[PDB]
Amino acid sequence: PLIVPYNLPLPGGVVPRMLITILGTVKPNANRIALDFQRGNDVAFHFNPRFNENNRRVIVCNTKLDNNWGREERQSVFPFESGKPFKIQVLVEPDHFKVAVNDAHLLQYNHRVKKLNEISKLGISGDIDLTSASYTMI
Ligand SMILES: O=S(=O)(c1ccccc1)c1cn([C@H]2[C@@H](O)[C@@H](CO)O[C@@H](S[C@@H]3O[C@H](CO)[C@@H](O)[C@H](O)[C@H]3O)[C@@H]2O)nn1
Ligand SMILES: [Mg+2]
Repeated sequence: PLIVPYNLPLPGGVVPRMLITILGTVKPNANRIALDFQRGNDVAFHFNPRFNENNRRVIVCNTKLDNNWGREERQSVFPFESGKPFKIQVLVEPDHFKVAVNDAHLLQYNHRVKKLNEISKLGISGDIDLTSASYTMI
């Protein structure tokens, strides 16, 4: 078990066919989780499950450039549950990130930040017990 917030180095950034796996358990009374694929201070891909935005559960995705959030993309399919173990897999493809949770496709996020080999850190934060974070080439 790792302490959050956690930084996973991504030296050489990301590349198509790279699969990033995040394993953890949602805390009781969770409010939010965040994955931040970073290029320096910019956030190429922010993946933000919100457990209680107006008594609604929603996943918010966005990009932060020069400290300004862009236009959100939202997903109401919500596979995470307080108290339960999860696996997030982020598959890098040429035109988008493809996200699966617990082996089920969840969403895609088109690349806004185009320099993938400079997205050199993944930050993992929020209301989880983080077991592990790693990647491979499939
Ligand atoms: O790491 S965190 O989870 C996090 C860290 C510490 C405590 C809690 C969470 C975390 C989330 N955030 C951001 C990020 O999620 C961003 C994505 O678009 O959304 C904004 S809220 C956004 O505000 C708009 C007005 O400007 C409003 O128009 C819009 O409707 C509404 O969605 C978030 O504040 N930064 N850090
Ligand atoms: Mg497409």
